[PDB]
Amino acid sequence: APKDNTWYTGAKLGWSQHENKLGAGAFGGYQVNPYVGFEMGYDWLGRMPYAYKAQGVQLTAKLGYPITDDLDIYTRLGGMVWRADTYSNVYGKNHDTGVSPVFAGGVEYAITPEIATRLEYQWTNGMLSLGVSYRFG
Ligand SMILES: CCCCCCCCOCCOCCOCCOCCO
Ligand SMILES: CCCCCCCCOCCOCCOCCOCCO
Ligand SMILES: CCCCCCCCOCCOCCOCCOCCO
Ligand SMILES: CCCCCCCCOCCOCCOCCOCCO
Ligand SMILES: CCCCCCCCOCCOCCOCCOCCO
Ligand SMILES: CCCCCCCCOCCOCCOCCOCCO
Repeated sequence: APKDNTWYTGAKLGWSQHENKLGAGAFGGYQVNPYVGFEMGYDWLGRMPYAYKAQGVQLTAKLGYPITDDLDIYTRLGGMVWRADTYSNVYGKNHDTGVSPVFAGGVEYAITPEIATRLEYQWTNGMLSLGVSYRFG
């Protein structure tokens, strides 16, 4: 994990489920100790051919543990404010907003002290994503 009392920022590519949606996101966080950090994220998803767009902003606690010196397993839990925009040909544009709990599980690999990648599955009550972050130290 990032050094205690330090910040990080990252970006991701995401995918959820015919129907496939792809998009991207950004996140920023503050690490307290090797097991606990907090993060704020923004992600969007768009429907791929053969406007359905969704966006969400979230704030979560991130709890993790080192599987190895370089690999952490982690979970995130918190809330998300979302917006989904639609485009119909009959009814024009539309959108709905909501608030929901949000969860995630993932693995993060510290490539260098400054750079880490992550692989995550996020769900609510899913979206797979790959990302990279920069640790300010
Ligand atoms: C931005 C995409 C990131 C996706 C990479 C995650 C891939 C890593 O492996 C995770 C496990 O593989 C899961 C497979 O996808 C679900 C399969 O079934 C879907 C069709 O019904
Ligand atoms: C939610 C946006 C989608 C995420 C896009 C991925 C972009 C990843 O971040 C790129 C790396 O960060 C930028 C670096 O700072 C230097 C840029 O040049 C300076 C200003 O002109
Ligand atoms: C549900 C998650 C809520 C999000 C948590 C917000 C976390 C709050 O901010 C963390 C960043 O603020 C930094 C702390 O102050 C510095 C502490 O003194 C340093 C040495 O112990
Ligand atoms: C999804 C997996 C992530 C689950 C998060 C784990 C929660 C983090 O805190 C666990 C408690 O921290 C204690 C661990 O360090 C100590 C162990 O014993 C010492 C060496 O043998
Ligand atoms: C507790 C559930 C709510 C989650 C808190 C998130 C609160 C954050 O602010 C939400 C309002 O801000 C609007 C977001 O759109 C802009 C985001 O940043 C742009 C892309 O990088
Ligand atoms: C103590 C280690 C940290 C692990 C705690 C993380 C807690 C994670 O679980 C939260 C509960 O998960 C929510 C699941 O319910 C919704 C599932 O999807 C709807 C059916 O397909």
